[PDB]
Amino acid sequence: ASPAANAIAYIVDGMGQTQISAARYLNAYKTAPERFPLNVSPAETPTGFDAFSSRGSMTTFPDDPYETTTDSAAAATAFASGVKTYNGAIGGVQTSGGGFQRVDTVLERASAQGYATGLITTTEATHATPAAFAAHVEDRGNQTEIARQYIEETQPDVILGGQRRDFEADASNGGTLVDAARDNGYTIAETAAELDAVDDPPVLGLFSQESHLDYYLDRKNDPENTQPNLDAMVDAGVDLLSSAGDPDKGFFLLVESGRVDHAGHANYPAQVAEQYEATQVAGQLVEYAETTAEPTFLVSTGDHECGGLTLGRDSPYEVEYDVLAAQKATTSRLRDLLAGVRSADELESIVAAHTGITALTDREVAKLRDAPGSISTILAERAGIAFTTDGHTGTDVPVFAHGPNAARFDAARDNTAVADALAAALGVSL
Amino acid sequence: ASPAANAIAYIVDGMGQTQISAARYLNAYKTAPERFPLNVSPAETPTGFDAFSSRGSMTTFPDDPYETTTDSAAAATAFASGVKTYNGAIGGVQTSGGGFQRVDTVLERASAQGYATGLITTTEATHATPAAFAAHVEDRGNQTEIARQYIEETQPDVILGGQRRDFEADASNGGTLVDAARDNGYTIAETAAELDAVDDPPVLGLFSQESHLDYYLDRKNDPENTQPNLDAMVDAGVDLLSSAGDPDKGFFLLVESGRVDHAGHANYPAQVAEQYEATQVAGQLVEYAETTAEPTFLVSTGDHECGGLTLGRDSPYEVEYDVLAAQKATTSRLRDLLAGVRSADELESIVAAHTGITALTDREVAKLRDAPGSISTILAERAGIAFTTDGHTGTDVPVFAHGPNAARFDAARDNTAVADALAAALGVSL
Ligand SMILES: [Cl-]
Ligand SMILES: [Cl-]
Ligand SMILES: [Cl-]
Ligand SMILES: [Cl-]
Ligand SMILES: [Cl-]
Ligand SMILES: [Cl-]
Ligand SMILES: [Cl-]
Ligand SMILES: [Cl-]
Ligand SMILES: [Cl-]
Ligand SMILES: [Cl-]
Ligand SMILES: [Cl-]
Ligand SMILES: [Cl-]
Ligand SMILES: [Mg+2]
Ligand SMILES: [Mg+2]
Ligand SMILES: [Mg+2]
Ligand SMILES: [Mg+2]
Ligand SMILES: [Mg+2]
Ligand SMILES: [Mg+2]
Ligand SMILES: [Mg+2]
Ligand SMILES: [Mg+2]
Ligand SMILES: [Mg+2]
Ligand SMILES: [Mg+2]
Ligand code: NA
Ligand SMILES: [Zn+2]
Ligand SMILES: [Zn+2]
Ligand SMILES: [Zn+2]
Ligand SMILES: [Zn+2]
Repeated sequence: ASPAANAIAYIVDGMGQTQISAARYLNAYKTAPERFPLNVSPAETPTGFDAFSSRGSMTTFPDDPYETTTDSAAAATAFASGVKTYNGAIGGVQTSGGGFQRVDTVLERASAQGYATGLITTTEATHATPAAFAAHVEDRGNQTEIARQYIEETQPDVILGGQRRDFEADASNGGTLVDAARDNGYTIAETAAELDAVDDPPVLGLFSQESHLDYYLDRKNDPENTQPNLDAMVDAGVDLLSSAGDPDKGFFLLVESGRVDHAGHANYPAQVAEQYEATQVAGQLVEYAETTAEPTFLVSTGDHECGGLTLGRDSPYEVEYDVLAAQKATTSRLRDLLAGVRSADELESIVAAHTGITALTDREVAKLRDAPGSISTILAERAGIAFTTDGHTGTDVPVFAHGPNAARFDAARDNTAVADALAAALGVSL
Repeated sequence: ASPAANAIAYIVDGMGQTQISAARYLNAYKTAPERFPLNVSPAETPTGFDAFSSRGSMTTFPDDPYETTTDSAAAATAFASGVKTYNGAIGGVQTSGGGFQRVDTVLERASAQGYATGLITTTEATHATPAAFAAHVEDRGNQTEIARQYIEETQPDVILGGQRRDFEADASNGGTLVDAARDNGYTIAETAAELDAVDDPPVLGLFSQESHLDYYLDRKNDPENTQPNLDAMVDAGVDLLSSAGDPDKGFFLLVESGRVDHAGHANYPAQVAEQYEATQVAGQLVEYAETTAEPTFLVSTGDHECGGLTLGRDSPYEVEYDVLAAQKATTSRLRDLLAGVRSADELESIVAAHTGITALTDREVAKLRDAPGSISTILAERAGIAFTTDGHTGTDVPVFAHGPNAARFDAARDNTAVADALAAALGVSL
């Protein structure tokens, strides 16, 4: 038998060491503000990543003609297939002899051996990260072809994410890809309630009509939101992927917290809270790995850092974590809440209902009256954090591993190492 | 006997994971520009830090009444004594019962056991990092009292750094502290040549009259510079600290690359080249550790990150490493070279002689004519890197360990862990 019965790749898209540290601090502040920051010590307050037995660093560059910093598509193809590729490539490489060539993925190989397989993400289900594990396209933007390959070709047992619109494209016969999915035995789930109601795999969960699931703060705090949180999707997914039989053939699972990246591109201070949810899910995964009858291998990393986040802004040696701890709505939701409001008292009331701000300045009122999306800069300034870019940055990022052969990650590794480790754990070739 | 005969703490002041990554990339570009960035993989081009058998992450916060981000003094007191303290404290803590109280350091304890001891840095010899290992003061700015304690109290066998001015202060009797040092058997070395000429310890090397040693690019490229590089100071220091006798009692050594921090405060792109020298020295130290008759324990980390460096600026997924590779002089030296030059051709000539820039724009000419120190921003823009702050940032930083019990650092640790590890390695209490 192979070293592990189950293998899980957990990608936090956009996570570098600064996002992780920001969330470590936030966690400590929320736990015991009086003790803070003395309780930030990992000896005092273990976080979800600290539960991983090994950690190292990982280089993230692509094999691109122009860009030195990777996109998600290139990085995920490395995680899934163990090869470097160009930015925007999904599940293949550009060859000098023969144009685009598909490469196999660890998911496909695990499926061929009898492992159950899943993809779970907070982004559109067909976005680049999960797509590289279960589809092959020259351009990551071809999301209806990615959906067609999920349903007609690869057929993962669990697919959980956003954007039902992709699956409303035409199937190769009959109706839409939702129809094709039901033909193959899939239950379709569109809300958290419907997911909990699922009684048997396979499952196609599509929790938004278009675009990504809401950001973590908005899922948690918006009473109208019907989407599951990442912890609930993982819990549902692992139960559906795990069945008596095996015992050497469990499952391969991709889990992605995908919107840390989105918050970075937007320069939204809620990137920290998104990372907080992501780190909690890392802890959940270690807890699961320790409970299993047969061994479980876990590997977790960021695809690249996004936003150039720094824990400090301009000059002072202080960050105001209370601003981030008290924030109950992201800038995306606050833009909607503040739209068309002109009165200072009403602007102040809305801000106060969803953040720790109790008094706005006349200037902050003018900014929000003009453009509610300026609340992101108001909050970043009040927190004392900064972003340098609306793009990705080229830093090496942390990698974490747990389970058999996890100590091979107590090293600097390349991102292609993820695919090699997963393949070794499941005992497959490529 | 204890686990190790020799222990070395190597602090890179201001180093976070982004500085390390920037230098990894720079190294790969200098090695094989045609292959770049594919040769950045740690499987293709090992760097000095990759040679360390274990790595983890380290929290850096102080126990300060106001600041959440550490200064060097607080972090070094943690590294040396295993306790958290306030920003600016050297070798002591503020107690609620009795004001400032000294705490013992690993250096003092190792000395009491018979280990030879040294301090080697590119900063002023009495700057906060080395001071915390060999002095005790309520305020890091009291550099003449730190010098007095080095010479009259702690007496490390090797002291190498900058700023002879501190040692020209009055001794408790007789002349100056240089006189006191010679009274105790020290040879004084003031240039690289004089250091090489030293035949027996103890040695007090002071390579600048005032302030720090020059930045690495300027030491390397300025024909008038008479200062030793860090590799040469370490080589000299290790030979002087190591003698037949023991074999269980070798030496404890603090080594600091201290000016990565300075470049961060200045937002100088030469922070990357300074880090490149620092990573090379990390490799040198591992090479040494592997050669020793008896075991050698090494631990290396940053005290905190400085500057909010990001590998990307504004938007693009590209950094231009050739700009950093071709830079032969820091902004500090270029300010002197360009001072009072008005002619466009002459400005362009000077810039071209010391960088990879071959053509300036009319605008860049205007900036340099106005204020030569603007070359730092010209270079950061041409490289595509960015800084967010002229201060420290609060991110966790990498830690590296090698030798006996190095795998205890394959974990998230607090900065106080450094002192505990060093004490365990040398077999001392506190
Ligand atoms: Cl098996
Ligand atoms: Cl196909
Ligand atoms: Cl259904
Ligand atoms: Cl936000
Ligand atoms: Cl506030
Ligand atoms: Cl590797
Ligand atoms: Cl001993
Ligand atoms: Cl004293
Ligand atoms: Cl002398
Ligand atoms: Cl510079
Ligand atoms: Cl250039
Ligand atoms: Cl610890
Ligand atoms: Mg197996
Ligand atoms: Mg993604
Ligand atoms: Mg089950
Ligand atoms: Mg300042
Ligand atoms: Mg404050
Ligand atoms: Mg010993
Ligand atoms: Mg220092
Ligand atoms: Mg010797
Ligand atoms: Mg952009
Ligand atoms: Mg370029
Ligand atoms: Na490690
Ligand atoms: Zn990404
Ligand atoms: Zn992105
Ligand atoms: Zn420092
Ligand atoms: Zn500093």
